[PDB]
Amino acid sequence: KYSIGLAIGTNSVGWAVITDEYKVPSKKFKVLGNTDRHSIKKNLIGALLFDSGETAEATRLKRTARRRYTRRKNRICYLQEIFSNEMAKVDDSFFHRLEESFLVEEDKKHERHPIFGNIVDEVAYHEKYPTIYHLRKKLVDSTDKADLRLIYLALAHMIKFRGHFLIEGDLNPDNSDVDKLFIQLVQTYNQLFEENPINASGVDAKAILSARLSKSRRLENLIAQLPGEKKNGLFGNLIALSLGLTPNFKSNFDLAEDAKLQLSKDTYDDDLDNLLAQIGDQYADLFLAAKNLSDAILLSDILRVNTEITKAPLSASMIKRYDEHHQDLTLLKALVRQQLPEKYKEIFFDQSKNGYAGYIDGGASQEEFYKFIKPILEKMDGTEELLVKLNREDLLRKQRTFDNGSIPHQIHLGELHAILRRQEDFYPFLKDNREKIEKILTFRIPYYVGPLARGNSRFAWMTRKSEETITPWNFEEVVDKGASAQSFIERMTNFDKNLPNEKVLPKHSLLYEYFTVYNELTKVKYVTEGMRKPAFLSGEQKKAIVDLLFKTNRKVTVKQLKEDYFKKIECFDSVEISGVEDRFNASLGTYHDLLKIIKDKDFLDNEENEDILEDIVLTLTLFEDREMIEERLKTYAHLFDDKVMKQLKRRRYTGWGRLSRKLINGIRDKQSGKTILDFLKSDGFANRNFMQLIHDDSLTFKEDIQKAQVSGQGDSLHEHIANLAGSPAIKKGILQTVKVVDELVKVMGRHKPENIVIEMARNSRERMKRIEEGIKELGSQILKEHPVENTQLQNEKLYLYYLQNGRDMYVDQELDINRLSDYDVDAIVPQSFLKDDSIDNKVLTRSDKNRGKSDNVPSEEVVKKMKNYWRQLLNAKLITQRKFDNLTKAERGGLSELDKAGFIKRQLVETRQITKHVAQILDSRMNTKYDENDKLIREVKVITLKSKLVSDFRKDFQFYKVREINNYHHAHDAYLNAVVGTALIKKYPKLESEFVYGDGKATAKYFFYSNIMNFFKTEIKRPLIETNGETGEIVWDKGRDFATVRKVLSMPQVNIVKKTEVQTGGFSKESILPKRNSDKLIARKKDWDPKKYGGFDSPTVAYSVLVVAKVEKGKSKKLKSVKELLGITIMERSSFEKNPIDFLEAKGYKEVKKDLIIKLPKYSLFELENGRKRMLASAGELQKGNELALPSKYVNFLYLASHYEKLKGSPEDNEQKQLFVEQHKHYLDEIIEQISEFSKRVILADANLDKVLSAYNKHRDKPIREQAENIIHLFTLTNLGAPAAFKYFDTTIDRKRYTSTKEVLDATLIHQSITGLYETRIDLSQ
RNA sequence: CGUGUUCUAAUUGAAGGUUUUAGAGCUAGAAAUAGCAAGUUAAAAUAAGGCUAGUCCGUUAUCAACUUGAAAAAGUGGCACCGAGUCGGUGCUC
DNA sequence: CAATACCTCTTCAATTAGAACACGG
DNA sequence: TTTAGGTATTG
Repeated sequence: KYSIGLAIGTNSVGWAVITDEYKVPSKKFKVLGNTDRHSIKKNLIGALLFDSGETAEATRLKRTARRRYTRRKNRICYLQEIFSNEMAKVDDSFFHRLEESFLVEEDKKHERHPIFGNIVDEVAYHEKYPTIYHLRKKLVDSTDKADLRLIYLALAHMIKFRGHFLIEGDLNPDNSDVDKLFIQLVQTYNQLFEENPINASGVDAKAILSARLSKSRRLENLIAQLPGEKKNGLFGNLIALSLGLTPNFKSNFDLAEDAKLQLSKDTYDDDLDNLLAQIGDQYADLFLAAKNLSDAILLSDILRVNTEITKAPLSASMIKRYDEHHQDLTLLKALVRQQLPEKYKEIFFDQSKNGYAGYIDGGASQEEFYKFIKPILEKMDGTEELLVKLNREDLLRKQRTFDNGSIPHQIHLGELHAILRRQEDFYPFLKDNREKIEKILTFRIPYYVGPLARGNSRFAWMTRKSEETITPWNFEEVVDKGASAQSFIERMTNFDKNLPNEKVLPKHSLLYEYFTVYNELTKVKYVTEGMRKPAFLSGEQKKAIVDLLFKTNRKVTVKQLKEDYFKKIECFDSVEISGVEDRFNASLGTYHDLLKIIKDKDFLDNEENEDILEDIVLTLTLFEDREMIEERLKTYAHLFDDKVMKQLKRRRYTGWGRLSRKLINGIRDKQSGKTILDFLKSDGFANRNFMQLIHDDSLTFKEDIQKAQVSGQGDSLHEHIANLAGSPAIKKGILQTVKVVDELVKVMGRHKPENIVIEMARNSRERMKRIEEGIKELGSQILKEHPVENTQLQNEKLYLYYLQNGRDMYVDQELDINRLSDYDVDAIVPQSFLKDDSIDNKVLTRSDKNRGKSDNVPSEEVVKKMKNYWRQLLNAKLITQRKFDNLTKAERGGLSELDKAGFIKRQLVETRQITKHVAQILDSRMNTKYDENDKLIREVKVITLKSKLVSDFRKDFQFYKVREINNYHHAHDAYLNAVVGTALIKKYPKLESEFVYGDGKATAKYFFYSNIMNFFKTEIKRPLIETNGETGEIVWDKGRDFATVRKVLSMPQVNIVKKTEVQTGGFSKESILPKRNSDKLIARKKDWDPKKYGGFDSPTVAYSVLVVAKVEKGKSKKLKSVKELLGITIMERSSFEKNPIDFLEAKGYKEVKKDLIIKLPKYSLFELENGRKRMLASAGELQKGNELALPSKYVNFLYLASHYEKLKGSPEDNEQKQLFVEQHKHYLDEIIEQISEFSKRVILADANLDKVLSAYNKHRDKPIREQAENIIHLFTLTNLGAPAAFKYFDTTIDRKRYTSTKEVLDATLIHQSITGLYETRIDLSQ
């Protein structure tokens, strides 16, 4: 006789229970435990809060990291295992010192000095070769045998930090001189293209190409010197290509299909080559000439140093950085001595202040130290060039800085190679292992290979040819690499909804194509002059149509049918076709795709070869990497010409279908012995449809399927709640709410509800890049003209201006950067139709009156001027298809009366699909009973509501919701949603299809919805009491019921249950604190004394436990008795459970009482004394446990007082509210007294409270809007949970935390329900 | 069907940061002190660590209590009424 | 004791897959 | 992107 309404949010879940007259019931419960009480009475409405659920994204980037960090450790491992024999010969302990290089001299086992043991020599190496990049030049240059331990020393370093694989190819650093290389291209292109010459013109190609200027520009700067060549003309692309780019010369050679080329991209050498043959072999020389330049320029940025001396340029730049520090370090210090020597300690000796002494020795970034000395360099004189260097960002470079990592790995490998080549003569073992050693630097598992697991990884999927250990060297052979690649993908791709078991067919499969075609053809009707009835296409006719027309054309069209087949074959001079649009919707595209590739039409037609064409496409869809693609294209390799095969690889396919293969031809109807495809070709008689067939009872197809949906019988609840497409947090809630219902029903005597009413409610650097790119494609200097910062664009009217590129969207005029305030944000589509605050639906222009009518999308006039302008933006990606299409809409007829009706509806019916399964799951769990007909006995209605019913209802009925005041409102919001949705479908059963779960003309529809919520009101002239005119049933009573709502709303006691959740996650703050004399510090590794070595700190605690036990005090070690809290940290927790006592004793608690220990999750609740209540938060601290049941009038009063966004109300009413603000303006004192009395009673943090009071007291003069909003601020001290910062108008009130758990220890412990209804109460004295 | 954004799940890379150690500091001066020279680099751990010993796994999800289960998860607590500062009383069942 | 006041690893690359959602045709 | 438990500091 009751109904349950619930609110499901990210962090909260609101529930309620309602009588037959919208009252809320009031039951007396039991209370297990030792306390005197044996029952308590509580209301039937409330909310269960919790911590927001957390996504796996951080955890995965950890998952990734750990797999990542160790592999790098492994590379440093293979060098040693290569080296071990020859290193012991040379040195016994070199490797041992390195492993133990970290340990303290006292704990050091071998000689402290890693490289040579001796103190004297190590000093020597460090001063001939002071930075490891001074050593890296030597052994790529020197032709004199060198100490092996220096050689390994070089090698690991490159391997440990190796360079990025963004670019894959081979680099011959014979490319140092760009000018020479470029000029050589001018030559070979002239020879190729005698007719139109190029003249070199003495461009500082090295100078032009070399420069930092943006990549697109340089090719422009180069073509600005040429005498009159087009940018995109053949030369231009080539030039553009060497510089990293993906130009296109398809337009100069008019290839039918676009021919795009990246040197960097893996698919280049063939790609040009696959292309190159197609333009003649002659050019091929031209591109290589281009690559050779690319190599010389490509590396240009790492070193501008003359190539000619050095075969190891990259390392050389670092030596250069070192020198350019030194003299600028002498000259700075020297200059400071020359001027302002007095302030010289701060700059160098003192770490704290960002001084150079800070820079080397303190936590001072390169950007933190450059902006410290900025005044000083400027203040100083004789420093002028120095200034220039810094502005360049070159002032005092360090060898490791954030940027490196635009160093490709192929010079780090360029330099590994030089060393081996250099010294393999001295040492035979290198030539034996040069390949291995290079392979260590070279080798990266691909993504599709996955973790090299052996059956123990939830994550990994690879499969093994040989079970021997995998080493970079043996890799291809051990891993079933291709097969593994098909495994990568076949776990993230779909299964048929109809058939769970069969994995979905790829999109470009011929069979889907013979299915789509034969299906769209099944319902073609045709008529001619002679016939009585227009009739279906016959089986003979369809096959004839598919074979002739479709197999001959990509697209088959209506008059292709009329004249090509009927006239040619059936000779109907003229015909009428009912079935189709201008052309058939499907096409036999894949059939056509192939015909071009292999040119054997009968082959495609032949049935026997048909499983090849699906295992061609399943392999062509399935794979990304062209080398990978080849492997399974060998299996069918024998038949085709070699020339085709090369062609075959290129046309890769994408996307996947929804239909399987046993469907389309998989299953056979028993009586008719035909599969759907069979059915589709030749069904009739009548030509049945896929949909039809799947519901033809006469047919077995529905029946057979029936088993398929059933198999596995669904899955248990979280197994299902964790597969719904949505927020991780939202799913957590979805679960929690059902755990509420099964109680609320359990509570209501296991009596199922009449109605269950559900609601759900609804970047800093992202803005920077999108603009960054957009201007670049646009090429405007507007970004240059005015620059801005990454922290600035959370303000739209600023941010919008940039996407619009400083021009009026509706006006074609430039914009005032400074006075954005005068201008107006305009939402393209009016808010009344839809509520959109997105960058997608907003625009900024001076006046929002130039778009057009208030009541429509931007006017035809607006589109005409700037439709074109809107294209530059879309291409720039400065706007979007959603943003664009609406903007251009008006020429689409804009918003029809049909459109408007649609928006007004969607405000009220929830179409959000995440809120659907949730609705569905309730119905399924709730209604299990089955009637004699297959039909379902729906005994609980489910209802989904949009927020706007309830949110508006408070606005129009004096039920205002103030979020800040109490955590209660989340619970009122079920109640309202309960009675709203119950009373709705008691007046309009017709809407039950829309509002409840289970199976032009618009203008009126607009009316039907807009006024739907009228009936509650007395005047809009409505009768007080509502009814169903059909059933003669009462639904509403304006007088009695409204009063009831107020009675429910202001109820003093609501159930508010912070979920007790055990803490999880990282053990402690990731930061590694320096060695300290503290027992707080945690030893980073099991041997490493943090007093000695440093450690972590700040461990989080998965749950605390009360030990009532004894410890010894004093020399006597007398055993006293304690009862304290011991938090068990998350490192510790695993250890605890194996045995607590042994673990507990270890801490030193003695004669621990085994039975007494009680696990306490974070957020546990104790009520001590006055009814002041507290939630555990950490072992040492507790949280505000109390809620404020503010009498409503104060709740109502404030909402108006804050006066949010001024007033949105209808004008006459606004007068009505205001007097009451100041009739009851004295209420403000009432509120403070309410906080003031309560704060004294429960919050119990007086030291602050006087402080708070005073702020209000001296601000009595200030207006209510000011004072009024702020009192709302002041609620923050009050609120359930943990202290945070807050202020009155300018006065900031710091928090007061609760610093020990002692006061809990002889107090009541409350273990409540998932609802707060059932409790068990524990008086802690013992 | 086409397209596009957004968000989620997985995999495989790069660059910094941090932490002890190694880069013979000197000149005075009994000393705290005070004069100047030096600084740019490397090694190593990078969740403690687990057994299934992999170039594997190690921060998501799920969690009142009590009886019971390995775990999953099943089982446990009268009703009415009048009233309201976090549930208080009444009558009834019991 | 419990009042104040500081601290909290970061920023980039590449590849697949699928909902969900909103424009067009 | 800011909270809200851990840390040692000062009165």
